[PDB]
Amino acid sequence: AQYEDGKQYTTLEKPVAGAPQVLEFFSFFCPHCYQFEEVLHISDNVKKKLPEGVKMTKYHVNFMGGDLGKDLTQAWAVAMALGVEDKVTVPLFEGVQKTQTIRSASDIRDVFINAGIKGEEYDAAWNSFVVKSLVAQQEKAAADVQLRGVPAMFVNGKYQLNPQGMDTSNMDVFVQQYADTVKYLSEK
Repeated sequence: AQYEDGKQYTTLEKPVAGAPQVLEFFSFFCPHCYQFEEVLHISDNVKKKLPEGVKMTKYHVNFMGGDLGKDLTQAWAVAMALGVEDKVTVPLFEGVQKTQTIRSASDIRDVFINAGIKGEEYDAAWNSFVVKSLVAQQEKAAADVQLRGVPAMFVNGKYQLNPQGMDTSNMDVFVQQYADTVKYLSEK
């Protein structure tokens, strides 16, 4: 076939019921994730080709960057609750991997403040139980799927994108292939 298990994707032998339709995992410490967001815009090109009525979900993970990594998962929870993902993703990535100016929860906070979220609103979000549950969800979803690496995308709790098995000579061709694979898996 043109799409083969073990080539553009792999199948979870332990499928996950009730999982989000399109589920992405990343870390602000993850260098391919940086690429995936800033250079490739994977998520947006996937969305562009997905059917609609398709919910797209993106989660942060704890297993990179120790204490800061966990701080970042709580911050991403804050971002999700406030709906401010698109004003913080880039400065978080650049603060972690480019400029090296994020070293504490307080520096993460600065990114939000500078993006215009109010101190009060941020701290209230940070400490809220809605955010707690939202951290729980991120962790549960990673636990549910054997997650040991990022970036990672899962479709319907059944299929895992396998980017190693796609051509990388051309970034645009890589993205199209990636996104078309998601669409294919989606319709399976």
